[PDB]
Amino acid sequence: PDWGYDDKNGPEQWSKLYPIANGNNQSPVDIKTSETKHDTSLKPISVSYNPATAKEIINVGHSFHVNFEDNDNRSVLKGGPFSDSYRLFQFHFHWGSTNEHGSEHTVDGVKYSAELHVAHWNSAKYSSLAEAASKADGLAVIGVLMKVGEANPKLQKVLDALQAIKTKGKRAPFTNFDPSTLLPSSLDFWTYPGSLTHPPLYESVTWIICKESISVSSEQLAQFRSLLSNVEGDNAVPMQHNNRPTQPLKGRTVRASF
Ligand SMILES: NS(=O)(=O)c1ccc(CCC(=O)O)cc1
Ligand SMILES: [Zn+2]
Repeated sequence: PDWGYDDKNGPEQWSKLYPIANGNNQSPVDIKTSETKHDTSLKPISVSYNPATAKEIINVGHSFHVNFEDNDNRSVLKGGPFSDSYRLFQFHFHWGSTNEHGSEHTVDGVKYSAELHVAHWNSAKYSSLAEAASKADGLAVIGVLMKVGEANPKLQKVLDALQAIKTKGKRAPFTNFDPSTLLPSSLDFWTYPGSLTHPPLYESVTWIICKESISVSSEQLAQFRSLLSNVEGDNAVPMQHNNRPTQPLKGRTVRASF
């Protein structure tokens, strides 16, 4: 790939190959609570996922993805700022080199250890992820900040699956899992129009950032960093980090559901 998180192909250099990197709707961003607008037209977030839609876990070199079958509405996101139903298709994480950083979004300048992203595409208006991916209202991603602390038992199935996809390109069946079990108890959120946090960086994401964080232990984070970005047989290259720095709001307004 022509992009990554290293010095030469990293976030700071993405604009060379992907000009949109310097766009007006880029993510992640720093959420300044003193500037958020408490909107009353925002309904509660509603998620209903079918564990049978879980399909496969894949090492994609810079991270790993857990994909879901998206041929129907068995797993969907509704409510919040949406009028359309969004179909679940994947969830993944972002982490940093050390516990000091790792999340992509930040709140009042505070950086967390990792971040969970649960992605969905607008099946009410579009026919596929491919079509929806580049549409302004095509994607909806829930972001959950992960604060280093007690080990999180709900991450167990995901963590135990990593040993089967250690190197780039490896993939394995990952079934019977409901990602709503990874979300915090409260679904109060912030929302703003943004983009994918890595190439192609399409500004097609309506973000849903949870106010409440979830926990993750230092050892669990070590497991993410123990994944390898190289292909089997080559010198091991640990996946140390994959979080993009926060970008300028460019006048966008972050709304709060609380
Ligand atoms: N980081 S993020 O903005 O939550 C995000 C969500 C979905 C994809 C689609 C990724 C793919 O299919 O390779 C990429 C990035
Ligand atoms: Zn992400």
